[PDB]
Amino acid sequence: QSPAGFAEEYIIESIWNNRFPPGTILPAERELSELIGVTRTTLREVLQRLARDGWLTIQHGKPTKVNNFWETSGLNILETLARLDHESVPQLIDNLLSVRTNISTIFIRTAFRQHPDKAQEVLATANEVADHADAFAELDYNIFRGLAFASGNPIYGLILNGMKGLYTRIGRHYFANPEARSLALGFYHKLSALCSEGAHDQVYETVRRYGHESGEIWHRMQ
Amino acid sequence: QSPAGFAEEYIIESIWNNRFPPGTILPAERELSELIGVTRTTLREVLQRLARDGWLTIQHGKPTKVNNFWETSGLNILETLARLDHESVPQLIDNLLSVRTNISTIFIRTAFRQHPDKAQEVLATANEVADHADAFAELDYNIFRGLAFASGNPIYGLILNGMKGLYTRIGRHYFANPEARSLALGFYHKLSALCSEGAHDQVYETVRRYGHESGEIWHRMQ
Repeated sequence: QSPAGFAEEYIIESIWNNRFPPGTILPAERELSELIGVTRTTLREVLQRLARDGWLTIQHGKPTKVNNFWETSGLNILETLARLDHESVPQLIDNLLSVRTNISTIFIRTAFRQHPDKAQEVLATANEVADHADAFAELDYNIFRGLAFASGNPIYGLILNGMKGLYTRIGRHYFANPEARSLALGFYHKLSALCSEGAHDQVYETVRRYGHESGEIWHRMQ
Repeated sequence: QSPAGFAEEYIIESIWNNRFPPGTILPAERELSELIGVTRTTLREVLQRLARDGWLTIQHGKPTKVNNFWETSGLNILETLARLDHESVPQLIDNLLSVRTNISTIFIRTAFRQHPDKAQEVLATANEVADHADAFAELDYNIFRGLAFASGNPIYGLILNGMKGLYTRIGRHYFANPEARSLALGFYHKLSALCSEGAHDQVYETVRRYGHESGEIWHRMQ
């Protein structure tokens, strides 16, 4: 664990446990570097990283503000969030999968209507996949992301990019179960057929059923 | 424009114009600081910021990689994206509003079912609003974000947080039109009535119609 890593983790934990409460000004840099035990330049790089992720707000000639991350942070904090509240992780994971399922009903339908060639290309990558957890987790994430971009609206893609960290961490655990891998292959294959048939109005129900059934398998593993 | 601001903007522009192509290694720090004209510590803080936003990948003892931001960046780059490709902005804006509309059909319905008290509280803030662009832009963003969190699934909220920058910039221009302000007040009021009535299945069509009609007003302003 680098001096920077140690400092970033210390400050985030200190915000979470209210040593540095959201809504207040962060202690002076000299005070902080002395408390954490890192150089002022290490601290500055760390504060820059945290600011960019939303934990803090830095202003040219004003004190640094500790933010409530729920107002200023994006999908980027998801893994950190999982790590800080180990007890709420199950809920957080259910929320993420629910977002994946519901927002995908939108972009998968749009991709089938706007760029079916691209959607087919993305879905066809399922034919190669190695039969194991890490390979499926990658595959699954790439298909949802690939379909998001295939909608022709890249903003859905930026959303999947932010979900990646926690999403693939769930996948690596989820796809250790053989049934999870099988239900997913069945899903990608059915998606391709719906795309081929132009069965746009059937995408919603097919994706919702996959969300629910893969959700049942996961809840049982949790 | 600070030395750091200048450097960050230079590197991002250089990636966009392929002086530093995505998929390649970034020039050595001494070389970069000399070219840009900033100190090594300014450069390091800047590289840390860019890495956190996805433009680059930094590894303890390996060269820095220039990323294709479409794979590694999140909703955070939206404004930067608008600034880099002035010609595609119209499309980008249409895509963002479309995402707002379609994903909100999901979280607004969920908020009305799970936390109608909170949804009502959020919607009631429309009663105070000052009759002008900046106030409505803020209001409108706060209502969509407020409803996203009111769904009980905070991940929808993190998504709105990432949309904020570009979303409110569009709003500040959009709500300069009196009709835009009026159609929105009508929308918040109708949303409250649907919430009150438990008319969950009517949320989809009401939000889609608002998306389309506010979209028509905007396209006409563009």
